[PDB]
Formats: sequence, structure tokens, C-alpha cells
Amino acid sequence: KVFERCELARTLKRLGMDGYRGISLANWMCLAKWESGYNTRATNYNAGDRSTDYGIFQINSRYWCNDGKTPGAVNACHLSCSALLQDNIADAVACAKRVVRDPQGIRAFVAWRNRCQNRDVRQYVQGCGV
Repeated sequence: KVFERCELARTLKRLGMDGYRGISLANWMCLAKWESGYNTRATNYNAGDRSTDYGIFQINSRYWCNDGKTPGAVNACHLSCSALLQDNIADAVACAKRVVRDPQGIRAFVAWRNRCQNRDVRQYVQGCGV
């Protein structure tokens, strides 16, 4: 499913993402935008280390979810990577919350460092009623 901007913002809000571990909803929106374009079906294979990024937040199969074909997988979210390709993002959100519980927090997602950090991110939630 490809989310409309405000539809996604309200959805993340309901799922308890606003202010989770000090991360604002606008920051989460910026992350989703640049990781997948708000597309839950997005996948990206990393030929270098043989891992794959899954879903709206492009969560990696080496550390977070299990796809059974990634060398040295850890499955920290204790989830099948399949769960990260659903239209319903509850599982993706639960896993994203797990990711940011590590020391790095939101910094764990490189895309956030490149496109969101130290930038004006209000634009992502404006007009959404969140």
C-alpha cells in the first residue's frame, strides 16, 4: 500500500509514535518518506552483504527481521520479514520502536542522518491534524 502523507501521519500517531523515545512524528514521517516513499511493499536487496531492506522503514534482514536467506541474521524484532510487507503497519512500527531502543536511537537509520537530521522537518506533518 502507498500511504498518502497525512493518512500515514495519523496512523503513526495512533500507533504511539509521536515522541517515542523522544522522536517527533515529523521525524518519523521524514524517515518513511526517504526510505520508501511511504510504500509498504518496498524492498531493496544489498548484494554486498546479501541482506534485504523491507517495507515502509526499510528494516534490514541481517539485524531485525528474519527472511531465512540472510547470512548471520540476528532477528532482533523476532519477526518474519514478511510481516514488514503488509498494508497494516503495526508490526513494522513495533519493530521500528525496537530499533530506536538501541543507543543510537533514530540515528540507526542512515537515511535519517542524510535527509532529516539538522533540517526543518515540519513540512511532513503540516495540515495533517496531528
